Amino acid sequence: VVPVPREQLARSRVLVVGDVMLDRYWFGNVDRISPEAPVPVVHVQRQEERLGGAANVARNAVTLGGQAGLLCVVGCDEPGERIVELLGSSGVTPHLERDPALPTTIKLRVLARQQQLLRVDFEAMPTHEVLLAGLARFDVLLPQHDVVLMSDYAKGGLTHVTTMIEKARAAGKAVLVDPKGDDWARYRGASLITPNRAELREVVGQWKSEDDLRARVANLRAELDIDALLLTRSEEGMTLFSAGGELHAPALAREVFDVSGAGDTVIATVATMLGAGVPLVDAVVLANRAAGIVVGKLGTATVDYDEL
Amino acid sequence: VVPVPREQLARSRVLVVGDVMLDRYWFGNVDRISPEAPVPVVHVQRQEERLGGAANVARNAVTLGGQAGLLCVVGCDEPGERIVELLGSSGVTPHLERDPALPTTIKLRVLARQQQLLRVDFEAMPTHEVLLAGLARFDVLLPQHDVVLMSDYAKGGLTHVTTMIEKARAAGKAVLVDPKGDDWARYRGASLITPNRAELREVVGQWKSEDDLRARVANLRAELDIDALLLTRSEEGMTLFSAGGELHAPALAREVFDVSGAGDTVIATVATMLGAGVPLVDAVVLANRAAGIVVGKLGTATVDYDEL
Ligand SMILES: COc1cccc(OC)c1-c1cnnc(NCc2nc3cc(OCC(=O)O)ccc3s2)n1
Ligand SMILES: COc1cccc(OC)c1-c1cnnc(NCc2nc3cc(OCC(=O)O)ccc3s2)n1
Ligand SMILES: O=P(O)(O)OC[C@@H](O)[C@H]1O[C@@H](O)[C@@H](O)[C@@H](O)[C@@H]1O
Ligand SMILES: O=P(O)(O)OC[C@@H](O)[C@H]1O[C@@H](O)[C@@H](O)[C@@H](O)[C@@H]1O
Ligand SMILES: [Cl-]
Ligand SMILES: [Cl-]
Ligand SMILES: [K+]
Ligand SMILES: [K+]
Repeated sequence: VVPVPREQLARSRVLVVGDVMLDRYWFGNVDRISPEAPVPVVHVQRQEERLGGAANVARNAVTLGGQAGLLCVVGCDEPGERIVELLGSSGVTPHLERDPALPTTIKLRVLARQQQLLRVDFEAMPTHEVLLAGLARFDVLLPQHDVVLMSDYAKGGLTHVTTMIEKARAAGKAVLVDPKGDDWARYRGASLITPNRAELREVVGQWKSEDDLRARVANLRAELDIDALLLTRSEEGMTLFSAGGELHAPALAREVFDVSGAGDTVIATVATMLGAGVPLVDAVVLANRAAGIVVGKLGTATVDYDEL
Repeated sequence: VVPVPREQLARSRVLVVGDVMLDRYWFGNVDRISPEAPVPVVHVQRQEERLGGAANVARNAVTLGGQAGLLCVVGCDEPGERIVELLGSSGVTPHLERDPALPTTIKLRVLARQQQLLRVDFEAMPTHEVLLAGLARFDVLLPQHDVVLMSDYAKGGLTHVTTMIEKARAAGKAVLVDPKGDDWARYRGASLITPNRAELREVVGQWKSEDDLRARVANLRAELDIDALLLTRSEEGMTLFSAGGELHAPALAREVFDVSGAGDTVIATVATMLGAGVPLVDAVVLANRAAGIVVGKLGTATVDYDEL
C-alpha cells in the first residue's frame, strides 16, 4: 500500500455514532483481608483513564490524520465531564446529548500485583426523549460527513440505528457497523459490518470449513441488504467478504498483550481510509496493520499514520 | 441512670482530633465474568455514603445533644468535599487542614447479592508542614472545649498526639484515646484509653483470668501515666478499670448485624457525657447502651439521646 498524502487524510470526515465509554483503571496493593468479609483490601496507589467505546473509535480516526465527529449520549457526572475533556485534547468534535438521569458509562478495572480482581460497571439506558433528540442531530450532522460509523455496545445509544442507516444510505453516505448481540436485522442496509468469530456464530452458527463460512456470509448479506462483511478472526487474521471478491490479511502481530480497543481501531481505520477515498481492500489491509500494533499495547490505544 | 437535661448536654464541648474517613458503599449485580480476567463484573445500581473515623465519632457526639469540633486533615478532592458537606448537615464544627498532595481517606465497599467482593482504599500520609499547622489549631481550639478525643486509625493525623495530650492535660482538659497499633507510649498521660480485646493483647499479651487481666491493666496504667482503661469485649460487654474501682456493663444487644462505628460510638458517648459533667461510671454505662443500638444497624450509625 502506497502512502496517502496527509493532506488527503485530513479531508476525511467520519461521523461516529454510538455508545461512549470511560475506561478507568485502579492500581493498588493487597496486604490484608477486610475485617468485614473474607475479601481483599486494595490500597490504590494510581489511576489510569482512557476513552472507551465510540470515543476510542473516534480518537483513533483523528490520530491517523482524519476528522471525526462524535454523536452520543453522556450523563451529567464526572466521568461524563472527563470524556468531554479527553475528547477535547484528542481533537474529536463532540456532539453530546446530556441525560442527567443517565450515569455515564464507565468501566472500572481494579488491579493489584498486575492482575485484575474485579471490574466495576456503571451504565444504564438513555431516555426516549434524549435518543430522539440525538436522531435530530444526526440529520444535521449527516451532510457534514463522508462516512458514518456505528459503534454498538448495546448500551442504548443505537436504538434508532435502523432509521439512521436508512437516512445515511439515502444520502449516499457509506455506513459501517461494529455489531453487538445477535439481532442484526436492525443493521440492514449497512455498507460494512465488522464482527469477530464469536459474534458471527450466534447469528449463523458454526461453520465446518471456509466454504461453509463463505456460504453463510453470502446468505447473511443478501438477507440483510449488507454489502460487505469484515470478519476479525484474531490469530487467523481477518477476511473481507465483498461483492467484488474476498480479501485476507493474516495477523501481523505475534505477541498479544491486551485486546481492548482492537475492534475499535479496525473499524475506525477502515472508516477514515474510506473517508479519504481509498479502496476498501487497502483500507482493510491498513486496518489489520493498525490492529497488530494496538494489541501489543496496554489498555485502549491508538496508532499514528506513520506507524502503519 | 437518671436523665441529663438536654440543656446540660448542649453545653458539652468535645474536641475530636484524628483520622477522618469517608465510608462509601457500591451495591450492584453480578451477571457475568470479565472478558479480560477470571473475575466478576459488578454492575453497580446504587451508592451509600457515611462519615467515617473521627468524623463519625464527632457526629455521634452531636446527635446525643452535645457539641463537637473536628480537628483533622483532608485532601483537595471529592471525598474531602463530601466530608465537608456531611459535616455541615450533621452540625459538626469543622477545623480542617487541606493537603492537596493528600488523598482524602475513603473506604469503598463493593457488594453484590448482599455480600462484599472487595474493599478499595485510598489513603496516605499528611505532610510534615500540614501536621504542624494542625497542631497550631489545637492550641487555639483547646480552651474552647471541655474534653479532647483522640480517634486514632494510624493514618498520620495523630503524629503529634503526645504533645497534644500534654498540652491538654496541662490545661486541665480530660483526654480520651481510641488506640491503634501497639506502640502506646505515645498515648501517655491520657485520662482514658479505649481498646478492644485484640488491641490490648498485642500490648500486654493474653491474660489467663480476670485477675491476670486486672493485673496487666494495672501495670499498663502506671507505666503509661494513664488514669483509666475502658476495655470493649464484644459478647463479654465492656469493663472499666479506673483508680476508683472497676465497672462492668454486659452486652445489651443480642443480635449483631454490623460492627462498624461501634468503637467510635462508645468513646464518643463517654466524651459527650464527660463534657456534660456526668460521672465516668454513668458515662460508661450509656456508652454501652449506645453500642448495643449501633451494632443492630447497617453501616456506620448514630444514636439519639432518647434511644439511650
Ligand atoms: C485481536 O487480535 C488478536 C487476538 C488474539 C491473537 C492475535 O494474534 C495472535 C490477534 C491479532 C494479532 N495481530 N493482528 C490481528 N489482526 C486480525 C484481528 N482479529 C481481531 C479480533 C477482534 O476481536 C476481539 C474480540 O474477540 O473481542 C478484534 C480485532 C481483531 S483484528 N490479530
Ligand atoms: C461490638 O459489639 C459486639 C460485637 C460482637 C458481639 C456483641 O454481642 C453479642 C457485641 C455487643 C453487643 N451489645 N453491646 C456490646 N457492648 C460492648 C462492646 N464491645 C465492643 C467491642 C468493640 O470492638 C470492635 C472490634 O473488635 O473492632 C467495639 C465496641 C464494643 S462495645 N457489644
Ligand atoms: O463489556 P462491555 O460492557 O460490552 O464493553 C466494555 C469493555 O468491555 C471494553 O470494550 C472494549 O472493546 C473497549 O471499547 C473498551 O473501551 C471497553 O471498556
Ligand atoms: O481498616 P481501617 O483502615 O483500619 O479502618 C477503616 C474501616 O475499617 C472502618 O473503621 C471503622 O471503625 C469505622 O470508623 C469506619 O468508618 C471505617 O471505614
Ligand atoms: Cl484518552
Ligand atoms: Cl453521614
Ligand atoms: K490494547
Ligand atoms: K453499625
